[PDB]
Amino acid sequence: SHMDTSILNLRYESNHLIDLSRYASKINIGSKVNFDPIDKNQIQLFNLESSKIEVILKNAIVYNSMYENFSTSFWIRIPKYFNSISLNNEYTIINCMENNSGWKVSLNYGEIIWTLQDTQEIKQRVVFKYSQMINISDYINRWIFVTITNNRLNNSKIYINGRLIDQKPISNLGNIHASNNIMFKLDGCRDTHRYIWIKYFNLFDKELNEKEIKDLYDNQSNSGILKDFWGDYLQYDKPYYMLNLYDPNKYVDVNNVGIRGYMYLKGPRGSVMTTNIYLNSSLYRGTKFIIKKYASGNKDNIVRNNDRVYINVVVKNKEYRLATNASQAGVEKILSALEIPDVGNLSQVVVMKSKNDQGITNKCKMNLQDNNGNDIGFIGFKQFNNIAKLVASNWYNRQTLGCSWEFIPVDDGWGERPLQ
Repeated sequence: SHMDTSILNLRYESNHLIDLSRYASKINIGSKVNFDPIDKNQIQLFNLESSKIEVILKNAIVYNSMYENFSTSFWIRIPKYFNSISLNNEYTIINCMENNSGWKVSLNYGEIIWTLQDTQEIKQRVVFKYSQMINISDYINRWIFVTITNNRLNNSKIYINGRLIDQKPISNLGNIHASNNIMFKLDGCRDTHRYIWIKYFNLFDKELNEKEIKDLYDNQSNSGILKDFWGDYLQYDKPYYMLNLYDPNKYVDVNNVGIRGYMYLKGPRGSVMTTNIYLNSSLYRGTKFIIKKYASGNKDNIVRNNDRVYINVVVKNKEYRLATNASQAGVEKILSALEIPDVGNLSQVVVMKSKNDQGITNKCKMNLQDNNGNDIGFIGFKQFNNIAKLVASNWYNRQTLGCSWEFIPVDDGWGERPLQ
């Protein structure tokens, strides 16, 4: 029933970053652009002149109008601001301004900004602002879906993860004559170590509606592959610190290895800080988990939705197996960290599931099964005489955030120094 409204669809395909739209606009990649080795649609731009991508627009789609509606969408991952040199330093990242008219995306401390300017210097801005004084952020250093829409008779709107954040009137702007090119480059950034990650840039020749935006968000989320906390693909054989979303100020520890010990949650996490710049919960706490292949026949190390795996727990630089004896009384089966040669017939197979909904991105569930494939239940926790022990429980399966987890690898955009 439809029309392709995407007039620029920038994707990595067949070994190159290209425009997939009918216009096939030309792409000039600079010499210091980094691509993620696992997902080549993920592009890293540094604070360097050669870290840039320029799109040469076909003339038919250069914006020069008093009336035409248009939108843009992309994903971005912005490292934590670390130093006061980033306060009050708006810097352009996606530039389609020519002679002070056009559009641009810029960033500032805790901000993503869209600016429109007409040929008579009338401007409007729409702004997403996120805090760095917050225990756990949905936004700092995590993949964010941005969508900006513009209706020349009323409002410009910015959406984040499919949700409307800010809307401002633009009907007083006259002719907007944008650039013949789009420059993806950090422009005016005083922090020499600043960078961004970006992916899936699109332009559209209409004002996208809410349904269209949510569909783009769901589609581009790649729900077939599980994600880590930052929004990158979850991997096998990669150590992760654990976050339980129900109890986000607690971390995972072990009270003795073996079948008479147990895994548990304890807190508080403690804080990471730079005065006036950030104050957040420490993320590099507790015993690391490593996801191990069991049933998957894919020969990459990406964790897919519904993969059956084992979970190893790292204690003193040695791996143990997360397991339980499902015969123990009561619905909740307490998890222990076992010597791998000693697991025997104990329950240890975990079904990994992505959980995509309207809350924080990148949630994962872990359904423990016995050796006949019967569900023992989702991994969460249960308070036993004031100790929050990790359990597998079919109580979750009949119905929450107690059984929702995120996997946090060390990342330079977070900047925390592990204690050990």
